[PDB]
Amino acid sequence: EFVAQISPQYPMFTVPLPIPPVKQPRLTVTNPVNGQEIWYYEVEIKPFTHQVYPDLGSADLVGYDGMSPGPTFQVPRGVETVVRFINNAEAPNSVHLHGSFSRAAFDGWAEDITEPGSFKDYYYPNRQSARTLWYHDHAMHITAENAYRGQAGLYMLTDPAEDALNLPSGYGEFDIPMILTSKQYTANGNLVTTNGELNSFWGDVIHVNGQPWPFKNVEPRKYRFRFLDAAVSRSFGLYFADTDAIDTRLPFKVIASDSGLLEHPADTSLLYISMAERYEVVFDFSDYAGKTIELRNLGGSIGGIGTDTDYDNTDKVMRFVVADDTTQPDTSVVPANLRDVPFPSPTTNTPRQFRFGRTGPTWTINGVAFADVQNRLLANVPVGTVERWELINAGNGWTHPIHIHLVDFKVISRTSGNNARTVMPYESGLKDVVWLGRRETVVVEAHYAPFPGVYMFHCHNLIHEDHDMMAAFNATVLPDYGYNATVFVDPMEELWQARPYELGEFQAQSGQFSVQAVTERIQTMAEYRPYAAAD
Ligand SMILES: *[C@@H]1O[C@H](CO)[C@@H](O[C@@H]2O[C@H](CO)[C@@H](O[C@H]3O[C@H](CO)[C@@H](O)[C@H](O)[C@@H]3O)[C@H](O)[C@H]2NC(C)=O)[C@H](O)[C@H]1NC(C)=O
Ligand SMILES: *[C@@H]1O[C@H](CO)[C@@H](O)[C@H](O)[C@H]1NC(C)=O
Ligand SMILES: [Cu+2]
Ligand SMILES: [Cu+2]
Ligand SMILES: [Cu+2]
Repeated sequence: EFVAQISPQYPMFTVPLPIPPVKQPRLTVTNPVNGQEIWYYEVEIKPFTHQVYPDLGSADLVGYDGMSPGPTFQVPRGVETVVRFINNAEAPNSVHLHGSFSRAAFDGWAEDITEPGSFKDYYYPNRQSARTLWYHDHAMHITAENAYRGQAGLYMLTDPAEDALNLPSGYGEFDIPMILTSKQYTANGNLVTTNGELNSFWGDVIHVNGQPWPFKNVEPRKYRFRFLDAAVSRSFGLYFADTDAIDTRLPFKVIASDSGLLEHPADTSLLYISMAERYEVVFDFSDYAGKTIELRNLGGSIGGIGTDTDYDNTDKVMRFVVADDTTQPDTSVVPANLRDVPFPSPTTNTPRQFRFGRTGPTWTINGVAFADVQNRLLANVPVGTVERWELINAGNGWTHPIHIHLVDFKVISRTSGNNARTVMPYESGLKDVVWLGRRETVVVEAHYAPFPGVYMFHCHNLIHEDHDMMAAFNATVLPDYGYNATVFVDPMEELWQARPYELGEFQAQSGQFSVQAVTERIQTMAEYRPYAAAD
């Protein structure tokens, strides 16, 4: 059962999968504290036109560096980065680096906005385990439309220790980004706006890396696929099938979740993935030489876990056309032992309860909306504490992928009121988003560490998030804690606020954008030592 497609008919599987280019830093600045190099980047948020339908008009987008997806960052563990996000668009922005324990003022607090004609310098630690992060807009009440129109990109945190694992490698070669979105188009090929949608924006056109229903030519060997659900509201149940046997699911392995590698690969033939979740998959095409393998999406609202509307072609994601032979021998492997996962110390303390539902017309957490400044701070947790949170969806009529900032967490338990599922094998490691499917209650366990500050948690269905399913917690310290905590706990701290710029000095790379000015600014930021407590 599915609904007729609304968007114009598209030429299925005729356009190759695009690969976002790697973003290169402009320069490096010596950290005056420790003498190590900090990589500095400039990203310009700007409108651009993109022809999605070959035979129609074009779509109006707004993206990081004028592309969508934004360019891919590739940063080694231990190297701090500063990214200057320059707003040259027409709406405010707030960048969230999802997956990073950034300080509160560098984390994308929804009120911490940059207006057009201003920029903000974000200072990132890059100390956590190798993982696929992503960076995307988070501006209050306009997050769905900003993300939908193109403000999302990948940020890979790498670790040379994992290179010894000899997994399939090479960005855009055998290590392939798979950014999933679900959108809708007008009869003339422009995007249909999410504005006015207060329930969920499902979309009827499935994209990978910004392209509707692409294909990729692949060799008959192993590939690493980095899946991200960057959709506004659509959740997926991904499986692979030979086009000659479209209903036989082909096995694959999940090797990583939001926060990094699993302890062991999880043998999988169906991957549930909801908004903002990342899973890394290895698929072996070697038994399918000369065949076409279709990446598909489970119907019936993700097999009854979700409520998503299904359309004529939302069961299709993309096609892999497998060559008869490899160019070079495949010498990659998937080891049985991937890593020691750094789970938090377990706690017996009663889980803190959070309920995700509606209060009248508004999506809420414990009956509160983010707009409610006096009531949105729902938890105080001393830094260093391990807490379990019980995340409750009592409803059959919505589902909610919940994101908690700052932390990595372990999924402890899931109970479905429909008896649909419990904890999945690929939820065995550490995560930062967890899907509350229909009538699901999930307990997660997290170390609220190592940095004090006020942070968000929310549903990552961006329609729900905007109206208004988002709250905050404060990871607290005592007054004698030190570490310059006083200037790093408040996300709106004036020191770190956006600053105005003139387009001339930006394009000329002078004034505030001269090497000297950038150097002085970054060296000043570095002296405050924001990430020292992790060292
Ligand atoms: C989130 O938790 C923060 C603690 O981790 C808390 O910051 C603390 O706020 C108190 C009260 O504003 C400050 O206490 C002192 O502040 C000035 C400075 O001397 C004094 O004049 C006051 O009389 C008071 O004694 C703490 O200094 C401050 N701690 C830090 C590390 O900044 C935040 O207020 C909490 N945020 C929210 C939104 O609740
Ligand atoms: C706090 O920041 C100031 C100003 O940048 C710096 O001089 C000082 O060393 C920092 N102290 C700590 C404990 O990080
Ligand atoms: Cu996110
Ligand atoms: Cu939700
Ligand atoms: Cu968030």
